[PDB]
Amino acid sequence: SENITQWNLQDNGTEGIQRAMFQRGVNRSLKGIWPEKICTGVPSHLATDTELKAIHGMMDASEKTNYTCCRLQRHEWNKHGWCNWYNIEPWILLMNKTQANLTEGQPLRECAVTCRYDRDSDLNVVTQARDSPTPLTGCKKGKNFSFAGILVQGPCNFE
Ligand SMILES: *[C@@H]1O[C@H](CO)[C@@H](O[C@@H]2O[C@H](CO)[C@@H](O[C@@H]3O[C@H](CO)[C@@H](O)[C@H](O[C@@H]4O[C@H](CO[C@@H]5O[C@H](CO)[C@@H](O)[C@H](O)[C@@H]5O)[C@@H](O)[C@H](O)[C@@H]4O)[C@@H]3O)[C@H](O)[C@H]2NC(C)=O)[C@H](O)[C@H]1NC(C)=O
Ligand SMILES: *[C@@H]1O[C@H](CO)[C@@H](O[C@@H]2O[C@H](CO)[C@@H](O)[C@H](O)[C@H]2NC(C)=O)[C@H](O)[C@H]1NC(C)=O
Ligand SMILES: *[C@@H]1O[C@H](CO)[C@@H](O)[C@H](O)[C@H]1NC(C)=O
Ligand SMILES: *[C@@H]1O[C@H](CO)[C@@H](O)[C@H](O)[C@H]1NC(C)=O
Repeated sequence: SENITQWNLQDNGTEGIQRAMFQRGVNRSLKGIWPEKICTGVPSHLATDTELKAIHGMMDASEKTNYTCCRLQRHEWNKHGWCNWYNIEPWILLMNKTQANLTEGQPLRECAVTCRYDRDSDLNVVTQARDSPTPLTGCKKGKNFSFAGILVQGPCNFE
């Protein structure tokens, strides 16, 4: 409940992962699961490409891996993983389930984080989202939201 889960949503309008997702027909790819403690210093365990590829469906945000694995996946382990989950297997298991739920198209609660306001469609196209509400960035006031196609009135989509 105390852990933020953020992910990316497709958009041909955004340079980087969002466009790569649009092109590959992926609607949502996990960014990370964030507890409150961040992980300064040398990791307990150094994550290997094989362990990171086990988070099936998660696309790397780095152009330099053609938006596949592992830069982003490795970064999340280094910045939020080791110091909080102590061992790689439980983390991988959790990252893979959240991504699986994302891939099923149904996240518990989708909630805008950052938009790219598309003037041509009078829509706040959502680039990143999370499981809980948060202050927005780049979302025009009173304009409708586009969550990987799905049209939603508010920033969040529940309660
Ligand atoms: C929200 O985010 C928090 C992080 O802040 C997160 O909490 C963490 O939860 C993980 C589990 O998901 C938990 O990790 C365990 O830590 C204990 C020690 O406290 C370990 O024992 C566990 O490892 C397990 O044990 C193996 C080794 O131990 C022995 O070996 C045998 C045989 O292998 C095992 O069967 C036995 O367990 C035995 O004891 C390890 O090698 C394995 O990796 C195995 O999994 C876990 O690593 C952390 O303690 C929590 N930390 C905090 C700070 O809360 C929480 O899940 C998040 N929740 C949500 C919903 O997102
Ligand atoms: C993935 O989705 C399923 C289905 O929405 C989640 O399962 C529910 O979890 C709640 C806990 O808040 C339980 O009360 C329900 O019993 C579960 N429902 C079903 C149908 O299993 C699951 O928690 C999600 N997993 C992750 C990792 O986010
Ligand atoms: C990047 O991935 C896509 C889809 O998997 C592919 O069409 C493209 O050729 C890849 N490779 C490079 C080097 O761009
Ligand atoms: C990862 O989840 C996928 C579904 O995306 C499933 O094929 C596999 O069982 C899961 N792997 C692990 C390590 O649990």
